[PDB]
Amino acid sequence: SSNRMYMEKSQTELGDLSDTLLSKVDDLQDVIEIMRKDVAERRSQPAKKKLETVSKDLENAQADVLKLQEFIDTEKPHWKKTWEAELDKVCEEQQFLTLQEELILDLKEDLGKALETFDLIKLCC
Amino acid sequence: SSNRMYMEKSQTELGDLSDTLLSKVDDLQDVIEIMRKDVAERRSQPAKKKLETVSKDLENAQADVLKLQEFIDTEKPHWKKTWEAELDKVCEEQQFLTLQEELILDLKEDLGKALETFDLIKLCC
Repeated sequence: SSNRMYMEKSQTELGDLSDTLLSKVDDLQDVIEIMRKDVAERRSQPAKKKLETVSKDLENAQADVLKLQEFIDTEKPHWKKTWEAELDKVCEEQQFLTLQEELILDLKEDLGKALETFDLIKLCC
Repeated sequence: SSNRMYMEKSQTELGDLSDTLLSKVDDLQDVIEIMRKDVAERRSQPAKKKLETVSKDLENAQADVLKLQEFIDTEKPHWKKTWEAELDKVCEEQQFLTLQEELILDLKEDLGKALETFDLIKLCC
């Protein structure tokens, strides 16, 4: 597996993990708002079985949150090193082009002066 | 041949071409300065065979200069597109990380409020 392929697969994995958790949190928020609205305005209580399942869904989301943070924490340092490698290489290649462009201008100048000098020499002869 | 490999081989070729020409121009400058010094200070003329060989070395360097410029002109647009592709990709991946880091903060916040609200609900019951 290349550095580039590892980057793209691991970032895709990150996106899938946070996406799955986002949808679980969205679902939890909906269920809990139904509960809050009923208690607040009607003093009507949720079913006991629902309190139980929400309790466990909250516990599961807490666990997933920790795993998501661990994924970011473990992968991030390697991602930065991968980017640094690619960016440093591009920078050096752009600087090379720039240096080569200045060099050819210097060569044309130097060759032009050599020609003129050689022409003077031939005239003198 | 990959984009990256083409970049590295074609830049190496550029460096070899300008290097070869630099050394030819250096040699020409040395030969011509010997001539100039002799004519200027001694009014002593170069050998006819040397005038001939320098004439042709100058013509050859002129031709090489044109070929070097053509190499730069033909390769440069593709090099820039290659760099743009790599830089754009890195930029998007860095932005992705940043967005994912903000997302997990939002998730922790939202999950934390859901927990507190659920605890209020349970208290009410």
